[PDB]
Amino acid sequence: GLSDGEWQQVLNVWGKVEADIAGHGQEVLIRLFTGHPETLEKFDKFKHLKTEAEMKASEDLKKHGTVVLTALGGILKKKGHHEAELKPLAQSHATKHKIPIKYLEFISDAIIHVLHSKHPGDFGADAQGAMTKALELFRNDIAAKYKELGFQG
Ligand code: HEM
Repeated sequence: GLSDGEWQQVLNVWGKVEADIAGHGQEVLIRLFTGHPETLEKFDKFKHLKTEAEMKASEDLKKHGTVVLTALGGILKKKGHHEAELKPLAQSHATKHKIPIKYLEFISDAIIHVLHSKHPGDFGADAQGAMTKALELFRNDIAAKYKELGFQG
């Protein structure tokens, strides 16, 4: 996947993320649910949100949003030595949450969108680089385990 240099850039940028996980976790999820309204239907818990406003005005989402960048954070610090921590993840989104690989494709772009909005001007090309190749690795390894289980949908 990536080289040390790129792993550097990845955990450096994770730097920005750790300084405010609930605010970053919140804007990503709000990035997803408004950009792609159908992802919202997957959370019985949030299907009740109708506006952007009502979304920001929600502590539960802020909460959920911290569970996620905390679980990702975990896997990203492994530097691709995540089967351990990803295996458990692959089966729940596959079998119980039932989330399509494209929905994992969307949120990935939303990470990168989100970081440019919040850090416009110090999220450069090399960084953008290595963060994308790490979200791809993550995304491809899930694919791999989603294949294993026939989650064709
Ligand atoms: C991008 C990386 C993601 C990470 C790190 C992640 C992390 C997690 C974790 C740790 C849980 C709780 C434990 C479990 O149930 O496995 C969870 C729950 C869940 N995730 Fe994800 N998730 C990610 C992407 C997604 C996406 C893209 C969607 C939907 C488009 C999604 C939908 C859900 C749902 C529906 C649940 C359970 C709902 C609830 O809390 O009642 N996840 N996620």
